[PDB]
Amino acid sequence: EVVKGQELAPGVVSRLDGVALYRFPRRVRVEYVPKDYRVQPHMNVVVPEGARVEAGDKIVAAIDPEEEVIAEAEGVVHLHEPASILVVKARVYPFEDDVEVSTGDRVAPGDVLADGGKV
Repeated sequence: EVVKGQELAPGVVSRLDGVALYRFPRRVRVEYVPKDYRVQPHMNVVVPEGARVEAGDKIVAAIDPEEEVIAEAEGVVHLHEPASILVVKARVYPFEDDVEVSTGDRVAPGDVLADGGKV
């Protein structure tokens, strides 16, 4: 949750409020009861932000089935070097169930987005 005029980084500052999603991860740190990987232009993550990993769970995939970020001993997502961060006056609705709404439809306050009738 980024605030208006906040320092997204020591180089640029936001103009509006709302959520500011990040673009590309150049580096991703992990935490074990902690190493760190390095993503490349052709590689991309498949796991959300700040999520715990299992013993063997695919983290950051790529075009090469070899040399990939594989799971380990209880990790945690901690992105570090984003490519860009565009902000949007949108609201965050965390869902853990099923998604009913289609990506490309206008909704109004009240209408159920997902999770049966929670979110």
